[PDB]
Amino acid sequence: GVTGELRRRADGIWQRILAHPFVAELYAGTLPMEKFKYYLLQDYNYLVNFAKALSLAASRAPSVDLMKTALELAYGTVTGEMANYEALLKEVGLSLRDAAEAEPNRVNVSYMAYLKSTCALEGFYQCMAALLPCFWSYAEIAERHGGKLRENPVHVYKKWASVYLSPEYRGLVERLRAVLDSSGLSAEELWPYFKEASLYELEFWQAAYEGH
Amino acid sequence: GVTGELRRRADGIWQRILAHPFVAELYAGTLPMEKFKYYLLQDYNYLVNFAKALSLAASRAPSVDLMKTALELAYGTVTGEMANYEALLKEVGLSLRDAAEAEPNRVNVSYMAYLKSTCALEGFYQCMAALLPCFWSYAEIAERHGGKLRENPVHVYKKWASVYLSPEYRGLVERLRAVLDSSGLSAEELWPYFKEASLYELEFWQAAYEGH
Amino acid sequence: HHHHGVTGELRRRADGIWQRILAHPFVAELYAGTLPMEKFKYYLLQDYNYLVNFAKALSLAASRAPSVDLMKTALELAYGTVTGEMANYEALLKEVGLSLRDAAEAEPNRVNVSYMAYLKSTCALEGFYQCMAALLPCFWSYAEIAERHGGKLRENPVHVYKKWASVYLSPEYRGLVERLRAVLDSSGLSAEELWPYFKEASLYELEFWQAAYEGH
Amino acid sequence: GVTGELRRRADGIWQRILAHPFVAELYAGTLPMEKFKYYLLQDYNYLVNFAKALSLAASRAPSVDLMKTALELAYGTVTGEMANYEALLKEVGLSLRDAAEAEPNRVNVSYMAYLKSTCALEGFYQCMAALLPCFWSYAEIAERHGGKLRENPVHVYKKWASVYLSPEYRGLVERLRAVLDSSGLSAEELWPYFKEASLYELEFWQAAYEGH
Repeated sequence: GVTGELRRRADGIWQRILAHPFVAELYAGTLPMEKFKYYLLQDYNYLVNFAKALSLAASRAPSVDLMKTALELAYGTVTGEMANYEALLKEVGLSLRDAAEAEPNRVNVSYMAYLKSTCALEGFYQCMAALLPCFWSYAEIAERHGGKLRENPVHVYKKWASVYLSPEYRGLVERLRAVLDSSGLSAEELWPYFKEASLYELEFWQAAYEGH
Repeated sequence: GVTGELRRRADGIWQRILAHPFVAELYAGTLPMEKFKYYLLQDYNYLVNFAKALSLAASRAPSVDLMKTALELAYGTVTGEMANYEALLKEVGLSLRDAAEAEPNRVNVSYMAYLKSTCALEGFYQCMAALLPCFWSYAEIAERHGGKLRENPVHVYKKWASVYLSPEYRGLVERLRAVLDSSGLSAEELWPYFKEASLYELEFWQAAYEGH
Repeated sequence: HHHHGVTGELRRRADGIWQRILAHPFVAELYAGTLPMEKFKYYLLQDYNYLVNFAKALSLAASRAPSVDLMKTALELAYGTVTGEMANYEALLKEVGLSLRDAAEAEPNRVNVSYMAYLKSTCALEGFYQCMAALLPCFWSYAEIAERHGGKLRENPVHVYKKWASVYLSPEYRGLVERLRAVLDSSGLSAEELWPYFKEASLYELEFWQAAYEGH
Repeated sequence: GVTGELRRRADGIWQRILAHPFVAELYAGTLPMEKFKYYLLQDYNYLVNFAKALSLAASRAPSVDLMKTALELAYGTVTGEMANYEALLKEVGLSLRDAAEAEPNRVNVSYMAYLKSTCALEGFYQCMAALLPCFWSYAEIAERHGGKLRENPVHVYKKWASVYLSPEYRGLVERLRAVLDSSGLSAEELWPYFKEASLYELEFWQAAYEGH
């Protein structure tokens, strides 16, 4: 399971993600609302460009199926996940306009740039390995801090996490992993793109915690 | 009404499409099944690259909304048209394997090449005007020869046409026109792409009629 | 520097198409000096669009070469196409009484547009060695056309037709084809995997000639 | 024209570049050689990927003459520059092999990601706006600190700086400014690319000065 190896080598960085202040405070309920709003504003850009990345990926899939895979997921992002992002802005008192006018921070610009760049120039499975840390990490975060939600008194925060605990989102991650494993490529010639995304995620959280 | 102008200038071509032997025979019921099978083989792979084309388009839309459209106009081709076709193959006695192994003819390769090329290097709205004749022309064909379906004794043929008579497909063609009509650009600065696509549409039908 | 392997297989499988190219009247008549000047003039006008888009194709190829040396190679071919080859192209036009402006304004025919579309599409979305398989027929076929009809130039009375053909006979041009052969031959990709790209371009080459011979 | 506006709006970030210690110390001859050596190692990745960016730009130039400019620049980066870079590495006891094996830092990867992404998906004049800060800033860095080279005792440091002082290098900048100024596009709608690049340049100097 090549995907498993990618995860093992990444552990060092991932373990620092899973134990990150922002994530811990969010699930517990201690995260200040201003940190959570700032993070929500930054997520618009994350989300749009991630849709683009998946489109680029889908545009050059070896098979039809693998295209459908990336295209439905690309579609899921600007309608499915999007509507959920809007309901979370409203709860907090923000809008799509605010988010659209929200200025992306450094890690945001760089990470999105990295994904798009990668999905426009590299091999499909290689662009998939770059997109894996996003879906998977959020899953495992929910798996580790999912228990703290019971005591969490902020409704918005509990509604945010719920997605990642859902068997529809987990089921999503199960398929993406299954794809990279079924390709027929060595894990060492796939890590560079998995690693960089992992480190970026770890840099993403930190920027929302600092608020810069 | 820019889209309307594009259609007017194109009339010379389109009129030759709408009155094409392949199309007329199909709706009437006179089309030989071997011509229809050949045409079905060339199409499932035409629709695959059409999906890719729309993904490429989606990947670089000026706004988020326009990304949604192109991506829904994309995924919508995957659900609506592609699913119909996978059923059409079974009824006729062919498979997706046969189709996947089916060798694309000259017009097919060129027309697909033209769309992908266009959607990878040109402006969004300009790629959209290249993609319009595909959706629209099939609608207007159904509008002209829709009536002959009643007397058509070939079930597979009636099932093929049905999609293009549907208000879900008509609605799909409206969005594109709205995109192009609300864009800002002129018909003159949008026609060369609309003309090229329309010209390939006539040539693709003819390639279908002859078997090469 | 040199070849042996996959590129030869592609040539063998493409022999059917390629033999139809090598024996094509346009080419036969050009080297012989029989070709009507109007047809040559048409061909030169259609060359602008071919040349320019081929440069784009090479630029997309360069943008995703597996190595830096392979990038350098792709990049140097692109630059050349718009510098040295343009130089020769503009020079051919002047001799025939045409200008670059004429070429720029010339309306590319269907084969031209479709073929450039295929090369650009292929090079913007496929792998590097697969983009090279699409770009090889162009370089190599011209070399083999020259090798075949080269002897006829001795009796060819049309200077411009000889000047044009000279490039493809030169040791520099033949050497270039061999470097591209080397690049693909060292790729380690199979022929069966690479064929579709070599094929389609080979077919466009046959049609690009025929389109020039017909006048559209 | 428009390029001058971009420069004025970017003056805040650009003045922080122009006064940056690394640069100050380099032209002065104060810069520790280890820092210079680090910077040279990081340049390989800068140089290679900037060539890719210029190739992507070329692939979609609105005119043929603009295509020639991108290509010659791209070819220049990989022919003339490279020769000079290798010659600069040899004087410092380093080799191209060393550079190739050097691990690009975060700013480096993120910056090259941004240019490649921008150049593989955005408009041509927008790509040029992303690539302009690189050329122009080095010209203005040299214009600022050029006087200090007279007393600078480190040969390699002077050899490096000479390029940016040369009339050929300035003429190139003027041509690139020309290309933009005459594009008919707005400074306001061309700034978000010229801005981010300017910020990455500032982050590139500072990373080299810190060695990490």
